[PDB]
Amino acid sequence: AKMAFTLADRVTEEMLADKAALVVEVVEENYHDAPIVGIAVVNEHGRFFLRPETALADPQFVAWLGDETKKKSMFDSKRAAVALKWKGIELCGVSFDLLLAAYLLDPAQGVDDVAAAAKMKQYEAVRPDEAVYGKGAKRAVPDEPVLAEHLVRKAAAIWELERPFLDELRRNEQDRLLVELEQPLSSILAEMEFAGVKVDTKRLEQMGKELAEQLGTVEQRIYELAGQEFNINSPKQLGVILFEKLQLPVLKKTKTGYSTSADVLEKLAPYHEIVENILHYRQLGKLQSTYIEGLLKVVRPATKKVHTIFNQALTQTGRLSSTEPNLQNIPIRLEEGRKIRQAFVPSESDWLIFAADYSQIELRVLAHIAEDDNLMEAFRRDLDIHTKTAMDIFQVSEDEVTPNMRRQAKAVNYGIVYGISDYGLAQNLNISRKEAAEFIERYFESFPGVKRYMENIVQEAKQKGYVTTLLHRRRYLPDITSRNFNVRSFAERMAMNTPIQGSAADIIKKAMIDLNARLKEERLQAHLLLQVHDELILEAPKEEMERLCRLVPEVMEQAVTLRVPLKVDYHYGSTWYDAK
DNA sequence: CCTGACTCG
DNA sequence: TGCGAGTCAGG
Ligand SMILES: Cc1cn([C@H]2CC[C@@H](COP(=O)(O)OP(=O)(O)OP(=O)(O)O)O2)c(=O)[nH]c1=O
Ligand SMILES: OC[C@H]1O[C@@](CO)(O[C@H]2O[C@H](CO)[C@@H](O)[C@H](O)[C@H]2O)[C@@H](O)[C@@H]1O
Ligand SMILES: [Mn+2]
Repeated sequence: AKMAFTLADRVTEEMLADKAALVVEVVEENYHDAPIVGIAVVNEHGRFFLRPETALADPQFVAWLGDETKKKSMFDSKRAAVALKWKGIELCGVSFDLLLAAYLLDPAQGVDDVAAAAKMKQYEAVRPDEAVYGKGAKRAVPDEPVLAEHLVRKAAAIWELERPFLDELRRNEQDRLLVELEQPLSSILAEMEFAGVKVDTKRLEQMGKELAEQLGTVEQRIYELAGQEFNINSPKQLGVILFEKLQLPVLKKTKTGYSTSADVLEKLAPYHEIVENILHYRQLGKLQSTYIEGLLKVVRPATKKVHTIFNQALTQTGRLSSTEPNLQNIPIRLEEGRKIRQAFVPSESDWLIFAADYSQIELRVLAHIAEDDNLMEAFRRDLDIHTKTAMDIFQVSEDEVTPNMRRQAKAVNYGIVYGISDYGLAQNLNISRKEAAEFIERYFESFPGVKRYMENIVQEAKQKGYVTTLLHRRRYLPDITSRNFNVRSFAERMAMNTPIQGSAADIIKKAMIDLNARLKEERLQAHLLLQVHDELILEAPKEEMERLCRLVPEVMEQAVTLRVPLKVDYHYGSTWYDAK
């Protein structure tokens, strides 16, 4: 009662059925240009293991991999597709992805390997990757016999688990979410990641040289003001300087000691001008370590491109995340940091960068879901709640509202709708707690629909134990009925936010699928490069800008039909920076 | 390896 | 005492 399989030395016709569980093993966490250590195939005819050098050089196997009519069931097909792209091979026909299936059933399980998915169905005939490859410096590919069995067992699990997972997804009304959204999206993300984004290293490097000089100046200035030399990047050392040497008041403490957070330092500005210099130093230091040095470290020298990896099965709300490098958190709020974007350029001769951003996205989604008359009316009148809130908070006229003021108001708007307390708001706007409370109270008096929705969604979560999004994404909240006030409150706030942020994620994901389809149909050369939660970034020859200015906004705005209209802002230019 | 600092949505 | 993320230097 074990698991017999074949360790083939050549490709046979039987292992090329029109349906099978396929394992194309890429052990390196970052699969870009990473080695494929082994292949496994399980179908109606049997179980097979193939060495990469064998299978990938076989004309029939390569043809099979690229045959869309030959359906494959896998785990993390994007990892396989990309790794194969780097090997010059195209993968088609992926009909089921166990990773995405597990992710949709319950994001909280943190499924990261076949074994973890299998556990959801009490399937034991497979071991966890870590148990096979090892941890850290001990991580290595085992002897062929061991490797082969593992890959085959993972293929066997995928083969036996497909039906059970599709079954539970259907019951949860998430089967289409998988097959028509996440899986198609996965292929689109694979293309985006492989294409990469070109970097102007000469300019980036020059920026780093100049930035290093500015840092040295701010650094010395800080020591001068402190009357002592110390490690500014050490909250511990900085705390001694600020709260022990300079005697500044302690406004907050964490479990390790005095807090030197940006919020605390800003509140200390009236006492000593050293805190402002420190804030500036930390800003510049981050740009240098992360957006200059860190970014240069991941640039592929030969092409000057960076290839991020969009984790599609990680966030608890359905959003994507971006790693090594994270291209979803590149500076833009402050002018100094924003310049880093001048280093992100088109990959071709006379191409340009085109960026589209959903206007007040989650407020529009909230209007729809909460069905708040006043909020829905506002969007039907095409108003800007962020600007309006800015006008009130700063007590200024619309024309006076600066981009930075709107941004601060935007943070306030979402903080309030998502349950910020009067304490939190008073601290953020450094204003009276009573006034903050009044502002919040008044805020919901104007948007009574939103208030009741938030109260109802919390009660619903307590009764059902989970919340859902527009396209049926789900998130369980077991802590929602906890005895502990803190534990419970956090769960209640998740119930308030997840459905909104999650539905916003559903929308942009559908937009990406529709756009990719529209682009291909019109044979446009324009292609997606990045997704930044509620914005899409593309590159395309200058001649296509005219079409994009209409095609991109239209597709994104028509992705889904809500009670309120969806609006998209867009721009383009020679660099990401200019796409403003 | 952990915090706490910075970055973005 | 709003939510969701990732990377870095210092300990
Ligand atoms: C910045 C920010 C954003 N979010 C969530 C919810 C909004 C989405 C999209 O961000 P965006 O700045 O475009 O917001 P949008 O409302 O789309 O603003 P624009 O009209 O696009 O400028 O991310 C948040 O929770 N807290 C924040 O401070
Ligand atoms: O291939 C991405 C996919 O793999 C998982 C593990 O199943 O994450 C791995 O790869 C990521 C990208 O390099 C790393 O950030 C992560 O540390 C590594 O375990 C999934 O989480 C992800 O969806
Ligand atoms: Mn937006």
